[PDB]
Amino acid sequence: LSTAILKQKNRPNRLIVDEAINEDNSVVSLSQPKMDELQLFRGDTVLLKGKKRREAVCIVLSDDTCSDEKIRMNAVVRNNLRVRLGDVISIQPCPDVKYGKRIHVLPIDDTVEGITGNLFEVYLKPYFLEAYRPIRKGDIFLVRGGMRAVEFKVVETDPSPYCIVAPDTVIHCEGEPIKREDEEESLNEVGYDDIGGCRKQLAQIKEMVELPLRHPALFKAIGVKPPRGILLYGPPGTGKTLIARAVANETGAFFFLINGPEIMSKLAGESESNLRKAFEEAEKNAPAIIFIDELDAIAPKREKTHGEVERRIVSQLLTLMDGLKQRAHVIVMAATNRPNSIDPALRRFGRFDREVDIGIPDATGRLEILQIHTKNMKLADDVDLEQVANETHGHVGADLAALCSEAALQAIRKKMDLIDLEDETIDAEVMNSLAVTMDDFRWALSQSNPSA
Amino acid sequence: LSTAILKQKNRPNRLIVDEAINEDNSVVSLSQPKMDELQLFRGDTVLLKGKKRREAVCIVLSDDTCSDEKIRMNAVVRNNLRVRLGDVISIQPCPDVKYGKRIHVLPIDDTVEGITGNLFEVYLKPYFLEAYRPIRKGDIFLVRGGMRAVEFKVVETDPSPYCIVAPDTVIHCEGEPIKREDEEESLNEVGYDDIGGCRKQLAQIKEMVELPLRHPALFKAIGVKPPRGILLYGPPGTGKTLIARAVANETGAFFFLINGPEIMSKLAGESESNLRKAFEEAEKNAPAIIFIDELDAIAPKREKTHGEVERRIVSQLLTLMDGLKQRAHVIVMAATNRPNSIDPALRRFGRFDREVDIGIPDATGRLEILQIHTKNMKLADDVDLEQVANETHGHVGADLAALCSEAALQAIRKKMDLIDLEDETIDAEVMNSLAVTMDDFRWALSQSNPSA
Ligand SMILES: Nc1ncnc2c1ncn2[C@@H]1O[C@H](COP(=O)(O)OP(=O)(O)OP(O)(O)=S)[C@@H](O)[C@H]1O
Ligand SMILES: Nc1ncnc2c1ncn2[C@@H]1O[C@H](COP(=O)(O)OP(=O)(O)OP(O)(O)=S)[C@@H](O)[C@H]1O
Ligand SMILES: [Mg+2]
Ligand SMILES: [Mg+2]
Repeated sequence: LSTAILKQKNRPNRLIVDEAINEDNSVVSLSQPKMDELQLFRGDTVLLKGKKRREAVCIVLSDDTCSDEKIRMNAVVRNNLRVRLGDVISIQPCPDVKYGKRIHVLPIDDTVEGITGNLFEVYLKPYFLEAYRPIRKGDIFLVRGGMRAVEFKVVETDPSPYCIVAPDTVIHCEGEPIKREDEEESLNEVGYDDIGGCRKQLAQIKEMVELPLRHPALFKAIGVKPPRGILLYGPPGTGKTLIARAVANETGAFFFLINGPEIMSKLAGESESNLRKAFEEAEKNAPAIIFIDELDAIAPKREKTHGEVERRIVSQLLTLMDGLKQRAHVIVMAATNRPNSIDPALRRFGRFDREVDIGIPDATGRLEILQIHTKNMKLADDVDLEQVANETHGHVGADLAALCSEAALQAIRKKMDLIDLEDETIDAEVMNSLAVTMDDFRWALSQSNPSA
Repeated sequence: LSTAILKQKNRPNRLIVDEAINEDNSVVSLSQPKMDELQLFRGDTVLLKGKKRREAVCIVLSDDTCSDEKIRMNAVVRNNLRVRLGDVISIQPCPDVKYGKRIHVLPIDDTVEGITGNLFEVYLKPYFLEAYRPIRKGDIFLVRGGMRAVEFKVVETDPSPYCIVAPDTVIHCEGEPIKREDEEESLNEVGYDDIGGCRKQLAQIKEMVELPLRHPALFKAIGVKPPRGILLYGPPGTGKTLIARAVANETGAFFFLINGPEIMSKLAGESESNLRKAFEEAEKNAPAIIFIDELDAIAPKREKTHGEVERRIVSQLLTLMDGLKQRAHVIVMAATNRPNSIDPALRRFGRFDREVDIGIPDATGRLEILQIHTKNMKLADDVDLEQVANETHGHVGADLAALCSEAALQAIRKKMDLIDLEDETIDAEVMNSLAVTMDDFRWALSQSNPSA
């Protein structure tokens, strides 16, 4: 009804991700009656749009065993699009792909220990030879070579984000092996799926921020000026910074983060200048989001603030808020856990004149949050998260994250007999049997707290 | 149950330290059925792991009079491993010891007064000649030469921390005699055994700090993010700083101390820069512990703080806390006796989101504390510490330390007839008879105080 901005919306090209029968990294499969509909011939380079900004460029081929409303893609493409099997993706015609002449690829450290020989010769040359492969910047692809398979990241391309790897292309692979930990931080960058119990608030954010930015026509046509300052407020640990991360990763807009304490940490004037820089940067990068996390740090009530520099910074901000003309296409978001400690002038019409209440999650909220927190956890057959959701009345998402963390530590405490701190590494078998039982959660629950 | 992380755990190589029959510094003895089990042949150079980070390298030989679950080692090796007889040690196969070509050894000043002659010629050369001795950097070893025995410290070695002293090795011994007081300060560096009444809290510290740092595989495998800010709190003199010292000396992690007043003593900006430096240093030295002692000095409630520089520092800290990415492998520890006077933003999720309560000790705690405080004290036959533990309900560790100090001063007061302040030194006999009686404790007890 109001949640309408979030509805899936059936389209010709919106397709469910199915497992590939064509196991090659550069290839996606569609049914023959689906290829006809989208006017995609055999062998055409296509653009795929996954979750959290992520894209892949692939060749499209027909498949009989594939369904009409499905798309067949292997683990590697699915990984690049940040999608599990049975997620919706956009398939888009992509005939504008120039042949690249310089690509920079790097291996991943843990997939490359022992005998270098020559990485390009053993792995990359047979992977690209006459293949005319489409690849995007930031693609992590796997290659097999005798003994084992090595993962590579596309660090740099010749045309801007994507190119066809012709026999012309110089494939540079000199450099530092990409640390596995970097790409784990990248896979586990926060998106809208990582934020739970905030469905109606997320709808609000897309309405107030995403919609006026990526569709300013609506507002101009309907004769209405889009709101330009959105303040997220709520109790400690409710998801504001998480939403800030999710928005940063999921928007079409250029995004600029300002941390409250980050600003206040810097020298007198050198902080006013960083604020100035942020607003000018956002203005410069046409459609933009400025997120001021912990706004209360930078904009407290000009009465209850003793320092002149501090009083000056509130004035510096207000000026910038009012400084953005209509045709700037910059929405400013901010987050606080003490909204009533922000100078009221900032909360007036034209400034942060819209509020999103990221409040305490209900029983259904808590369930969502526990499901998001355990998606990477090994859980036992007997673990009932609905039971946990129900036993946690006072809990915000931060409390639940901590709750899941403690139940896991308890599962570790149970496995302390076969583990010792003095050992160099932990026994192989011991690591696999690690499952967080319901009994672990009941311990975590017994120890649990609200921020009371 | 929860104390599980601390449990000794029986292992093939975990062995009880027994007095040596082979009196040589380079040699440890095991029983024949123990040598078979660990696949250690006669003469093999081994790696021994004691308490408080300490190691020793020795040659292993069979012994008949030695038990299976016991290891025979002399006073010197026991000293180097910082163990008294009947402590558990790790013995490790060590076939990777290259012959050293330069060692720097220095004598200890109090074992070297009068006639130098030549230290290398009289002591070192007969000690190492054709002996193929394993030695570690920091080893304090004793050598006998005619008139008396001299103590030597291994200051520097040729391969990194340990080498075999072949006839190739240049034995440098030029330089300042090592001060005895330095090596007393090193022997009496604080460890986990020096902290009593904190068993469950010590378990917590190893869980939250040692375990994630020296075994981050578990947390990744279980799909759980390790906590990254641990705050120890409790009343004045409970043993927070002591724990900080113990952790500093006992961890495998790099350890950076920050004292609160230390920081706030330094010029405006020059303190922000010192905080900066501490975090960059920890980040640089891969797996690290930052200890912020007396946090309340640097992070008070941004409201109840008048100084702009002081307000700026809290902001500088928060920034750094949030600034460490997941792949940093840096846990920040902090201590305070006023946890409620710290800015709550610091005590939020992701910051100091974990609390260790170093509280008042129970009866059994006080007994532990008194046993630690009197381990170097001359006590009378009639001194019953269980009696002292029970008479001290209000007392924390600092109170008990002072109680032991006052009991000792009372023993000195009883000996005031044969002592005079005007004398150049105290009579020899008078010094030896100095024993602290139970009557001394009852005087100390009578005068005693909590911090009420
Ligand atoms: N609604 C939620 N859904 C999923 N995870 C959540 C939610 N709320 C909190 N979490 C988890 O708790 C952590 C902390 O939440 P944050 O977004 O940092 O808190 P916050 O709302 O910014 O609170 P303040 O005001 O900074 S204390 C996140 O990293 C998530 O892992
Ligand atoms: N739990 C303990 N076990 C053994 N000795 C202790 C213990 N607590 C205190 N002590 C002794 O008392 C002295 C003072 O303790 P500290 O660790 O400095 O106190 P603290 O807990 O840091 O208190 P604050 O907050 O600085 S007043 C130490 O040097 C120890 O000798
Ligand atoms: Mg936040
Ligand atoms: Mg202290």
